[PDB]
Amino acid sequence: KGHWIPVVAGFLRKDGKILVGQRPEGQWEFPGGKIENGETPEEALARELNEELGIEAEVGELKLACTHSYGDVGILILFYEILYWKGEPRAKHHMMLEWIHPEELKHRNIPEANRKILHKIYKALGLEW
Amino acid sequence: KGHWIPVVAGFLRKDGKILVGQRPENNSLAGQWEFPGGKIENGETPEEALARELNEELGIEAEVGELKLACTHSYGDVGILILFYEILYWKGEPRAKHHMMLEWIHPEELKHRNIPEANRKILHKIYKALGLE
Ligand SMILES: [Cl-]
Ligand SMILES: [Ho]
Ligand SMILES: [Ho]
Repeated sequence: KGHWIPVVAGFLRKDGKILVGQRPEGQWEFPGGKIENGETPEEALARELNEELGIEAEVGELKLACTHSYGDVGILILFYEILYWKGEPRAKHHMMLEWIHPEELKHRNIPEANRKILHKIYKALGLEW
Repeated sequence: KGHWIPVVAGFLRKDGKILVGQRPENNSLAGQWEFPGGKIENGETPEEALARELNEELGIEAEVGELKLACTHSYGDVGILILFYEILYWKGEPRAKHHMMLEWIHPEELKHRNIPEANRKILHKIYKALGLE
C-alpha cells in the first residue's frame, strides 16, 4: 500500500494565543488544508488561510511535520508559523473561530492526530508542557 | 487531483561541506547527485523514515534533527513532497551502499553539479535552509 494526502496547517500566533477553528457539524483544528499538485506548501497554506479565513498571510517558519494513518490513507501534516497577516480572520468555513492559550489544547476536542503529537506541538511553539 | 509521494532527505555536514550521493548506474536518475534519503513508508514518522533510509544508504546510525524545509515537485498528475532534515549526529562514516559514489561538497557548488532537474528548481530554497547567500 502507498496512498498519501499532504496537508498544511497554520499556527496563527497573536498575543500569546493560537487560532483554532471548529469543524462543521465539532473538533477544533488548526486552519489550513490540502496541498494541490503544482503548489508549494507555502502557496497552499496562504491560499487555504485566504479561503477559510479571508486573510492574506505571510507564511513563516516551517515548524513540524507529522504523519498519521486513517487506515487506507496516509496523512502528512506540515505545520507553519504565521506571525503576520493582513485582514481579520472570519469564520467563513468554520462554525466558530477561537483564539486560545496553547494550554487549552490539552482540554479541547482536537483531532486525535493532533492530540497524539501535542508534546511536539508545544516544542514547535517553543513552549513547555 | 493525482497522487502524492512523501520523501525525506538529510543534510549532513563536514567542516562546512555537505554530503551528496550519486545515483547508481541503472537508476532513474543514474549519474545525478542528490542528498541521501528516500520514501516514507506507511506507519512511520518522517524521522523514522529518514533514520532508516540513512542506515540503508550510508550504513550509519543517525539522529534526525530539525525540519528545515518542505518542497513540492510535480511530474504530471503525481506530486512529490520532500522534507529536508538537518542531521547533526550520527555513528559511523557514510559509505556508498546504494549510491555509485559519495562526496562532501561545498554547498555553494551544488548549482554547478549534475543535479536532478527537479532539484535545481528548488535550489534557492535549499541555499536559504543551509544558511547561504
Ligand atoms: Cl488541525
Ligand atoms: Ho479550502
Ligand atoms: Ho531506500
